[PDB]
Amino acid sequence: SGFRKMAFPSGKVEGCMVQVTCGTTTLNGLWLDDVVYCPRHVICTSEDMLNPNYEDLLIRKSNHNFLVQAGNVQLRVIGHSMQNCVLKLKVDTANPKTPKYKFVRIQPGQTFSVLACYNGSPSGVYQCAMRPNFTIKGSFLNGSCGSVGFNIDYDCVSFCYMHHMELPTGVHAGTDLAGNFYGPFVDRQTAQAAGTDTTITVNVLAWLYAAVINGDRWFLNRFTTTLNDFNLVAMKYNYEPLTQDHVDILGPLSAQTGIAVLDMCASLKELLQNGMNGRTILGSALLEDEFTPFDVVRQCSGVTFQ
Amino acid sequence: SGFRKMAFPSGKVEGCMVQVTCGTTTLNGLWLDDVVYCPRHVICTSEDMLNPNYEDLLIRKSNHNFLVQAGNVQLRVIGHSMQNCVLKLKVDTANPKTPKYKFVRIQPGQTFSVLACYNGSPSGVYQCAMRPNFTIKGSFLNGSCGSVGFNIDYDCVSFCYMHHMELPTGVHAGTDLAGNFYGPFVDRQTAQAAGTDTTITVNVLAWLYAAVINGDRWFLNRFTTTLNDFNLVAMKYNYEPLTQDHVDILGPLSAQTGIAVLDMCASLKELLQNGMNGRTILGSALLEDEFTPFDVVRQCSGVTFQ
Ligand SMILES: *[C@H](O)[C@H](C[C@@H]1CCNC1=O)NC(=O)[C@H](CC(C)(C)C)NC(=O)[C@@H](NC(=O)OCc1ccccc1)C(C)(C)C
Ligand SMILES: *[C@H](O)[C@H](C[C@@H]1CCNC1=O)NC(=O)[C@H](CC(C)(C)C)NC(=O)[C@@H](NC(=O)OCc1ccccc1)C(C)(C)C
Repeated sequence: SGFRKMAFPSGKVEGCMVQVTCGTTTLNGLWLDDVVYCPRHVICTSEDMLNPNYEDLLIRKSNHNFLVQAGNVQLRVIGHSMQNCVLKLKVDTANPKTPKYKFVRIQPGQTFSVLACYNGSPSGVYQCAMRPNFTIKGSFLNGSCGSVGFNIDYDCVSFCYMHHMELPTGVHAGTDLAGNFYGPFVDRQTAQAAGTDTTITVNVLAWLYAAVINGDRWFLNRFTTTLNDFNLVAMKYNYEPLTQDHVDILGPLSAQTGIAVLDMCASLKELLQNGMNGRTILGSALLEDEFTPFDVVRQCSGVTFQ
Repeated sequence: SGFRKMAFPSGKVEGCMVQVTCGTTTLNGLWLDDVVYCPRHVICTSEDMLNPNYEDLLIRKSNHNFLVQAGNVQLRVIGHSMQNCVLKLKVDTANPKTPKYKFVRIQPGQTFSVLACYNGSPSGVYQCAMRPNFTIKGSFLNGSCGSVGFNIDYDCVSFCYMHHMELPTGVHAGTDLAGNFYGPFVDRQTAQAAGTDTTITVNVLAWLYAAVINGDRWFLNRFTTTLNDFNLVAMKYNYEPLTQDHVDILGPLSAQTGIAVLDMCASLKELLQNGMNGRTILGSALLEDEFTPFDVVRQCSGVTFQ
């Protein structure tokens, strides 16, 4: 029993963190096989950040302008190319600690773990979600760029995120590992807004099932609702529409608890409409939307990784 | 910017997780050098758990009753001894992945990271605190025993916890790595209560400074308070007494923000007395006591590990 914001073990990713240095920019990079991936604003200076043409900026660079520490040892860059907003530095040594891995581009609502890094050195690990507005609510300081987001899938490190920048509300924007920004953002230091974010309804519901699975039941009710009626009450409270395809993923949880999905919606309904009136769910005084239905099954069932 | 419940990178500890099997009990163990440490209720059966005399139970065992997987490879046990509630199995192979490490016995209020494990295989990592009642609020299923709690200190894995058991309210009880229970608990399956828990005042305050450091200020006030007066308002709200020695640790944060500690107490005061009235701090609708003053400096300053 218990239910915590839980993050994938970070061992496999740590063994891939390297320092990448160009000019007076030092950020983190991901070394997998003989390629090191970092954000391409490692070739920028400060006056370069307001409006750069990275195509230009990078033809002016040579392999020797890329200092790569892996630990105390220096990696020899032998080639570079730019794929969207990531730099792919071909180095002479392949990484012995390279895990089975993939690059995946995740959908908003899905969670991943973040290994926060400075000068190639992990600082911490935490769990995040990809907000409906393609921001992520992270903990990132200067130098944290090139820290990655990832899931694990038994043995396979599935990379979905690289950190690029912080927006003025303190949320964060980055790219998948093939370099493409999640969301309308660019790696320019020009003003950009997050876009009003919404709550991940299907995840709130799964966390309600995490609650039931753990002994918190005070928020349940005899009432049922139609998905059609429920979405009419979720827009009102800035939740995201729940699809039948959500009902299906929420199914195994539904079946494990004996609480049909559409009643867990009728429960959620009343919760938005009344609040919690002192009470907490799973030690949270808030409806919590950063747990996917797979997260809840993971944590409440005991899936491991190797 | 940002502020998340952040856990130490788990790489170094993962490389120490092994499966330990005796009879039909399988739990996790910590392999460091040529010793594997696990809970001593791996020699128990089910009818053994109600009232065992582990001294007896363990003289009846032989080294060959201890099956230890490290990965796919089997460890040869050559000696065992019982220190309090931990078993120290001397194996023939020393662990190549053994990090610089220590065993430390932490005080209530201090935090540590938990690497949750099943059959030697990490499941997740999360951050915890040692509650004032020597329980910890964890996420632990069957087989999770022998999962450890730890801090890192640049390069040194400082081990402070091994998981042993769950109490009927879904909180967790374990031991330091020299085998001694945190709290009045025993590794018997006899009824035991957690003892009413209190809030870690000094940590709530540090998290308030995390809030200030991150742009949340709505809860501040012109008012000041005396520590003596403040403790008179914290007992009322079941917080723990704040000592001058807390004021000193909260000092660097105090100085970094320009908010004298005793005003952050006057802020806390009003918060307990009024609640938050819709608002949140750092995305939490609750005062959050599982961040130490060192955690906040760690996360808000960018200390790393190697
Ligand atoms: C890379 O290590 C660093 C990580 C930052 C530092 C603190 N937290 C982070 O997320 N990223 C950067 O320094 C970014 C560099 C570029 C990607 C090249 C822009 N810069 C920022 O993240 C930057 N954000 C930003 O400029 O865009 C929003 C904006 C808002 C108002 C006006 C202009 C722009 C700041 C960190 C905010 C400077
Ligand atoms: C070891 O892997 C396992 C981890 C448990 C399983 C689910 N969550 C956990 O924390 N630990 C145990 O199975 C414990 C075995 C002993 C340490 C030998 C007792 N058992 C428990 O944790 C046990 N707790 C308990 O018996 O004490 C409280 C109690 C309350 C009422 C009446 C009697 C005792 C249970 C998990 C609750 C069975």
